[PDB]
Amino acid sequence: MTEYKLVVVGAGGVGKSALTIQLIQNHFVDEYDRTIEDSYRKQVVIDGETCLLDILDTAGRDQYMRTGEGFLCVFAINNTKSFEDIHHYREQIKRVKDSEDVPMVLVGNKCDLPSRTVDTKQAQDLARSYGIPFIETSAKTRQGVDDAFYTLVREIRKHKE
Ligand SMILES: Nc1nc2c(ncn2[C@@H]2O[C@H](COP(=O)(O)OP(=O)(O)NP(=O)(O)O)[C@@H](O)[C@H]2O)c(=O)[nH]1
Ligand SMILES: [Mg+2]
Repeated sequence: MTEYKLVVVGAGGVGKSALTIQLIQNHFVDEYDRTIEDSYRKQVVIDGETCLLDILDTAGRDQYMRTGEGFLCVFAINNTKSFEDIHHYREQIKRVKDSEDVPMVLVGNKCDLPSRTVDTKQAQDLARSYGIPFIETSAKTRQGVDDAFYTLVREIRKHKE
């Protein structure tokens, strides 16, 4: 069996824990519990490949940062600053990995909310510059939660080629 080490990064409160908890335990946590360094493991079938997902839910670990094979760079569509911080998280990932091509996926969370300040056009333009997919998600309605994590694994498969 193949293991995939995934790291979820992003500014505080964008929904990193809610996205991971939806993927692992299939429910939406409505309360805001401040995360330190939560880890998770889960057996799933992705495109027919049985694989283990080792997921670190970082706070807004250098071990997971060095061992991480793919990175979910998450922002909230109602949080302009979190979208701006994406550049800083990507630079740190490229720094600790010393690679200009690191498997990443850009996630715009909280797309169920009507208080948007980051347009879909902005995020797709940013993702186009990075050469990474962009997924709109809602941990509340579970929209795009599977697609976000599964697309990251496909990006890892493409990188391992
Ligand atoms: N409406 C809505 N609320 C969401 C969504 N995702 C998370 N939230 C809410 O936003 C708050 C923060 O979510 P959380 O998962 O804790 O964010 P975080 O990125 O893990 N925070 P931290 O970096 O401090 O650990 C919670 O109240 C949660 O219910 C979403 O898709 N839609
Ligand atoms: Mg958290």
